[PDB]
Amino acid sequence: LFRSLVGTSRAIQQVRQMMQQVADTDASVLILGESGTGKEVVARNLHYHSKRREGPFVPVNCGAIPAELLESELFGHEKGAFTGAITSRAGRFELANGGTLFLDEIGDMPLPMQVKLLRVLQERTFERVGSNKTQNVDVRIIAATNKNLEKMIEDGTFREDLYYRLNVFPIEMAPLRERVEDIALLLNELISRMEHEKRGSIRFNSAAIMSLCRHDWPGNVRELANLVERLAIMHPYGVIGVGELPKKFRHV
Ligand SMILES: Nc1ncnc2c1ncn2[C@@H]1O[C@H](COP(=O)(O)OP(=O)(O)OP(O)(O)=S)[C@@H](O)[C@H]1O
Ligand SMILES: [Mg+2]
Repeated sequence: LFRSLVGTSRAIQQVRQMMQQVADTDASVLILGESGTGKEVVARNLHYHSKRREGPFVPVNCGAIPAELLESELFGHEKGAFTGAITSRAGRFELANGGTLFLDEIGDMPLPMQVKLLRVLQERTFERVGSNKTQNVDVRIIAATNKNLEKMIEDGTFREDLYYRLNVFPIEMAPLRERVEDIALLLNELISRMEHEKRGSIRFNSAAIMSLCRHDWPGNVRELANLVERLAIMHPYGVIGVGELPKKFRHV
């Protein structure tokens, strides 16, 4: 379903309270933060605590999709619309109807698609590729990004009108290095996940934890999770001390 946002930091306690406020509303939510800072966790929780909780949760990875197939991927197509179209699609939007659409890295959505997304947010309608059957769509938008959208507006790479439409309820995720007090609790959570799934077990002694609390965590919680996995393989059911950490994680 959805996992919980572990932590005792002021910043994370804020996020939970903001989540509870906006969740069972239909406001568009924009979640900002570095890679691996729990942005999808926040999005999934928002959904399953929402009026749409029994509806579908439909991700769109704005980075991945090739722009040639992008409009098609998001809005579907009747067959004939272009080449090779001999089986048809409802787009990610139609698939999300009565549910939540999670736009992962909205900063990577190309300008022409930003315009079409604004239409959905405004007119709540859309066109399948090559069609004129203006179908209506009933989705809640949650978007996430690690980019500086306001700068992109200035650069002309992101639309101001879309921005103000999407950024009704922003939620900022603090990077791990700004919430180091949470690292021990995160470890406990990550190790407990690992045990539940028969994938191993470790624990960290206080020396190791101190050193981890001084790490920069450019990959944030996903990097933290990666280190836990690796240490469980190298030292199964072992205790991790400063010496068992890789050199880049030692800070003494
Ligand atoms: N506060 C948290 N409590 C528990 N698990 C967390 C927390 N923050 C992140 N995680 C976990 O850390 C991993 C990465 O979190 P995600 O939500 O996928 O990150 P993200 O911000 O969406 O980064 P990207 O854009 O997908 S790289 C997942 O396995 C999450 O379950
Ligand atoms: Mg993600």
